[PDB]
Amino acid sequence: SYAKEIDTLNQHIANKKINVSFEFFPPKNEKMETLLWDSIHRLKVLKPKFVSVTYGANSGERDRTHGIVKAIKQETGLEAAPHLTGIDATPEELKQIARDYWDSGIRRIVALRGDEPKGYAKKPFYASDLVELLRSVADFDISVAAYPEVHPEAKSAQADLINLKRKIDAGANHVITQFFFDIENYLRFRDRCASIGIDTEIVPGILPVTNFKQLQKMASFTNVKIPAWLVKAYDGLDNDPTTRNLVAASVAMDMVKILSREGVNDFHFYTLNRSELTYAICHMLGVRP
Amino acid sequence: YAKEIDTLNQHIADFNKKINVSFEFFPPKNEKMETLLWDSIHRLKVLKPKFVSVTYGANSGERDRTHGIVKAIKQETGLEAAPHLTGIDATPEELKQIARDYWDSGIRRIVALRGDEPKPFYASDLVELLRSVADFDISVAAYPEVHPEAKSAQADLINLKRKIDAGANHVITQFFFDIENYLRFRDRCASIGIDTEIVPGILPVTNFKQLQKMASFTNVKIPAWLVKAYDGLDNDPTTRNLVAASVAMDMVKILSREGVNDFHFYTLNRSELTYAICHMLGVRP
Ligand SMILES: Cc1cc2nc3c(=O)[nH]c(=O)nc-3n(C[C@H](O)[C@H](O)[C@H](O)COP(=O)(O)OP(=O)(O)OC[C@H]3O[C@@H](n4cnc5c(N)ncnc54)[C@H](O)[C@@H]3O)c2cc1C
Ligand SMILES: Cc1cc2nc3c(=O)[nH]c(=O)nc-3n(C[C@H](O)[C@H](O)[C@H](O)COP(=O)(O)OP(=O)(O)OC[C@H]3O[C@@H](n4cnc5c(N)ncnc54)[C@H](O)[C@@H]3O)c2cc1C
Repeated sequence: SYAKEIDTLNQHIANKKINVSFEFFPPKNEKMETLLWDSIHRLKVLKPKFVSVTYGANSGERDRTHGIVKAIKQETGLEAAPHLTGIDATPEELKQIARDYWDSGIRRIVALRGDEPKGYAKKPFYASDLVELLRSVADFDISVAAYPEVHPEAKSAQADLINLKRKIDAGANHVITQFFFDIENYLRFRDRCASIGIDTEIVPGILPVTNFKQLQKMASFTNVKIPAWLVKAYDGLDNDPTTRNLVAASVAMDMVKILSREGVNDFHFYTLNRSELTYAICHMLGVRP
Repeated sequence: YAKEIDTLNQHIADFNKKINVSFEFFPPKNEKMETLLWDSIHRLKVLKPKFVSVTYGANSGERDRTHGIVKAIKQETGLEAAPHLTGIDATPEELKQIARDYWDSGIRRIVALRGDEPKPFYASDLVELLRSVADFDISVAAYPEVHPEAKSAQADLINLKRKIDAGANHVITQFFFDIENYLRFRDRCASIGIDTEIVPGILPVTNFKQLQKMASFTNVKIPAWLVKAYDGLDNDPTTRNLVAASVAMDMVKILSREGVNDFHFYTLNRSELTYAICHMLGVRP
């Protein structure tokens, strides 16, 4: 029965050093700037492995990422990783960014391709190229993106998995997944990563669902399937944030309990600059002050 | 394991089976508590519960107060409201007066319990008594982890069957956290021939100090994992509500999968967790 195997899984979660990383995005107003620093001081007591700050491809808010990453190291002492994108800049520009990050104190970069505006011919620049360039400059710990449900522009699922191995070969040593809700398809993909020869954990990116209409927006660009029961679980909650936050805690803690049973001990949270759900999920993981 | 919680969630979202829920409130003892109670009632009423119910402080003498909340709920909302009644502090004739007056209000369901004096009068005796006044639907208490004063599990079970044969037709459990034990208890009730649902009393754990208090009187066991899940959260209401959501909705998803379509919520006069738990079951405005 289900009763005996949720009581075992609760007690297993009740000895392993779990590692957690938090992703923040650069804010754009004084409301969101305050929401972000609230979250940073709340979450720091869990001693995360690192925290990261996303990067506006062509948003012009490229300079905001670098300043936050410096301020986090300053005022909290957490290791902070900028994300960095390729399509926006020339190699000289990227080598200068990388050089200054390294002389700054930054040891981990999250290296991504970025997306061209919708409808644009793609530039023959890819993430493996940014990884090679970053390793030209210094010994960066480098984190790259994996797509358990295949990246929407990939030639094939085979080619996208070969690409991930290619990014590891170029020198990336940390892997973070796109968010997902099919836990079984993540596990299967994780094993394919061990088959091809990738030796770091395929670290799951956990996205707490606090606004469903926003999730429908994000998940359309990205090819991740939204299960039917999740759509049902959120119908009628458009003006009920309190219920949304509770439905979300159960969903995310279910995920994270199940990944933990299957031997995932590394979690990357898309906090969207809020702290409520990430703190509680970590808490239920045993990641506590 | 993963396909286990995925098909679990897709049976909770696919079941068109009518799920009967009911909410328990307690009589407020100040102005704050009263505002809280009435916002809960107006927030939970849209979900169309089978009934709502209002507890009774045995020796308190607040029985006029329990009766007052009940009449008020029926007038303001339309809900079927059910009083809790205890026969431990009242003479039998008083109890018959209380029942006739309840019946002329339009009350049709009474939750009938012994209560505890701080008398050889048991709950099956109050059930016989109510039933001689009128054709009440009567709900009674069941104890999956044995009532602390029973000599034995089998005797506490024989007792519960005595209350059914005495005229009751609804069963509501003390709260619990060992679900496998609840399921084995419901099997025994089936065997010994009780023909109503053994309806789970769901208690959302919004405050673990309060739960520690309620659970000492009651011989109800707190799992080691439940203590762990609340360690360090004395001053974190936000994290406690989120932790409580995951605890309740696992319990309710499993119970629902095993065929239990009837839930009774110990709302503790707050509506946040109950409205969310019902929402996930498919109970919606
Ligand atoms: C954890 C995470 C963090 C992210 N952070 C950011 C961020 O800060 N800013 C931002 O703008 N975006 C960010 N993204 C989004 C990301 O930029 C997009 O998903 C983008 O569309 C792909 O980026 P990539 O780094 O995975 O590129 P790549 O790994 O290069 O792959 C992209 C696509 O190109 C294909 N491909 C790879 N190599 C070749 C080749 N040689 N020839 C042909 N096709 C090839 C792949 O199969 C895939 O379809 C993030 C994504 C994740 C998962
Ligand atoms: C859903 C629910 C609602 C409640 N509401 C209230 C409330 O509003 N107010 C309140 O004060 N309390 C309330 N209680 C608490 C309840 O009154 C206590 O658990 C009380 O100790 C027993 O009540 P009961 O109706 O189950 O009694 P009983 O069914 O009579 O059981 C009491 C004990 O006596 C034993 N027993 C039964 N018959 C006999 C017999 N003939 N000879 C010897 N032993 C016997 C039983 O096995 C049991 O151990 C509630 C409990 C529940 C589960």
